[PDB]
Amino acid sequence: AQHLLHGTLHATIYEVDALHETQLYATIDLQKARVGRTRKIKNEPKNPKWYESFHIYCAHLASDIIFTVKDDNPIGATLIGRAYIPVDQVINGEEVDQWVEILDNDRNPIQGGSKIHVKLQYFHVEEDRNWNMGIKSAKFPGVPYTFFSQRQGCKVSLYQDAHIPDNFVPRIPLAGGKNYEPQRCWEDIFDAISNAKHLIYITGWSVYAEIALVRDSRRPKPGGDVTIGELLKKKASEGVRVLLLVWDDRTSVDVLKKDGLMATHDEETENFFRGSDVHCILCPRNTMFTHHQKIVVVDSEMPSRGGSEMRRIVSFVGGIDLCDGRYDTPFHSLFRTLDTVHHDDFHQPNFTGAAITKGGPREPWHDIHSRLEGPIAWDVMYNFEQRWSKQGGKDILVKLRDLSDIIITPSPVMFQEDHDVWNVQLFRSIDGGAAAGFPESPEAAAEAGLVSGKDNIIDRSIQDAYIHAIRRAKDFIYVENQYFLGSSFAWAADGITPEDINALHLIPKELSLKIVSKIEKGEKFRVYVVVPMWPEGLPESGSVQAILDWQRRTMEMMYKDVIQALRAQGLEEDPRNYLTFFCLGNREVKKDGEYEPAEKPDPDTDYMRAQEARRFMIYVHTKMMIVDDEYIIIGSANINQRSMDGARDSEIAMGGYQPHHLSHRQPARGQIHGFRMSLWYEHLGMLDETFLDPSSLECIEKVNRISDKYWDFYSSESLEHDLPGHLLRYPIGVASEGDITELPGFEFFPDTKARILGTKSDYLPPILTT
Ligand SMILES: [Ca+2]
Repeated sequence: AQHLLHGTLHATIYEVDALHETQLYATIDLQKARVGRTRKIKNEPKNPKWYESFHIYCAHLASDIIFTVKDDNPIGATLIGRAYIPVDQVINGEEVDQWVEILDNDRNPIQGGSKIHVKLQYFHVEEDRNWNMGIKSAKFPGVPYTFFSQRQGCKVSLYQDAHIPDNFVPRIPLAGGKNYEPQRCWEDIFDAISNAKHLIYITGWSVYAEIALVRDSRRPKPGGDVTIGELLKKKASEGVRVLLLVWDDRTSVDVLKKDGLMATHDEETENFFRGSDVHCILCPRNTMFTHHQKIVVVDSEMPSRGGSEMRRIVSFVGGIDLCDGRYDTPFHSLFRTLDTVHHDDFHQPNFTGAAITKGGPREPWHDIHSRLEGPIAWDVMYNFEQRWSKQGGKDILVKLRDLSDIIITPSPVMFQEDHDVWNVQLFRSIDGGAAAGFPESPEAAAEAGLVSGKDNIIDRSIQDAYIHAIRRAKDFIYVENQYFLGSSFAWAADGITPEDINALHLIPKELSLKIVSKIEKGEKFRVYVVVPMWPEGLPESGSVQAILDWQRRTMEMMYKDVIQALRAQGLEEDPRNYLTFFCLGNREVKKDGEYEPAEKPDPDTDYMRAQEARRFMIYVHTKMMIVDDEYIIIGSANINQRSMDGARDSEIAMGGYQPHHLSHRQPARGQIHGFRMSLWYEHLGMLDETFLDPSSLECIEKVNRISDKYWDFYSSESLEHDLPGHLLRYPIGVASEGDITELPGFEFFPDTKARILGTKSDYLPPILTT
């Protein structure tokens, strides 16, 4: 630790000249923090040649860049030695190309004097032309070094929950002269599946065949009450190619399942479809990990007022699986839908023995999804094809070249001059064990940002897209995510050895370094983060407690960064006017005519307490980030190592902007702005002029104040009225030095015996919980 490397480190590890079943590889560390490794080379025991290149994202304190040569021989693994390049050598940004001595544990040359050949070049974040500039022109080329390139001529529909009722949204005027109009996710998916004529491809972490997609009696749709299972079986019986890849939840980790973290129905679904014309494949990770992508791909009629007989591809990505517990609206009711839309869809995994017959609260489900049109839709389909080819069933993917006269070649849905147009790019966390067709040669892999893992090539373009989206930010960042933990290389060694945690992804540290850079420049900037009150499961459980502890350490790292920057500027200010954390909750007075359960919970349980207090969190399952009202990422990937790693859970996400609605010379007032405002209206219960510019001090102060008011209403012993909104200040305090503290009287979440600050586990290894 001397030298902050915040930027990108281009590296090539060529070879070891001469070492005087062997599987030789080299790792790259920034001080103690691992940042890359080569593939393993066989049949070259004396002169291993990797010729492997890296584009390493740096946000690290370091004195030495350390290359370790190792042999992963199954009969025994061995350390060959270490080579050191001082950070002084790269800090000025000039290219370094060196043959450096490999040394033993006493820093003496290893036998024979072997040297490793490496090339390095450090690019500080401000060397990037979008650093602190946003997207900054309609000619922005996309995120570099990714497998999928940015697509033009696209259209994205943004979905706020599974469903939205009639006339929900206030008037949110947009640059083109109309008001923002919310789209409805499961109505649209129902239509997409019902109208497909050639293919329906679905992936899910969980699929439940017995749910209906359409349930709003005020917005009925013909056939909308059919279950998704009966709908898919009908379409397949008519000849549509219906292919599902559902995570093999038979491989779950028992301890996580028992704690409530894996409430899935994939196996049940496979039994539902076998014998039908639906091809439902149970897909193991290849477990400790899961297949977490949530995908729907269909053929759809080509936009054409008169009609073209032709078809195009349309794809959905985001957080919402087609399973139990996901249907909801921004009302997020705890008790008042138990005899309507949740009577047969009661989801509450946070109490032992929760059941509709014992009453609510159910767990409301806040989530975000998207529909993708234009060439990007084929990229999602290509992901499905890669996975099916590797882990699917028979050779029954639709062959798009045999259908050139039926399904168009990948094509835009709008002209690039149309201000509604989107530029969209697809990102993933997946590896060669799960997806066929990645390039084998190191040069081609590096051009796509693919990195070597222990045994497979790795796509980590989701983490890369997040890093890039944060670095170009200039006004504000708004995050909703199921998890918020990581950058453990920069955690305090406070009762832990940080290097043992291995939650190395950069998102939390990039956020705090971005905040620090703006403070240093005296430029206004705000970061808003909405997380669930606790991650789904029994909150007293080892798993949930471990996650809250990781979350606490992550928050503490960031606030210490912020406070240190404020103090260096001579500022004494509340760091929560720079970085602010929220969760969501609801609370409903018992009005006449509500569902009356036949039974009750046991007398001194979380369940009984929550039922009597009439309150519960609204679960934040979203995985979305909005930057500057101009760029948005929506997908399946949580802000944790499980999602960001690349070789842990498989994930997918899109990142997009409208090139004519950027935040450059005018405020961004396109679809992303409309959506962000619609989300804020849902959570705050109101819109206010100050919310138009979330970088302002007046905005964050007002949002924070409202969220404190709602926490007071939520957590009070007394209840007179429904909660007027849902956004709660996350129930922690920030000490003057950045330590996260309990609130007075709230060691535990309301109605629970669960510590808000969490508990480090002595049994669960961090690989399971990070
Ligand atoms: Ca919602």
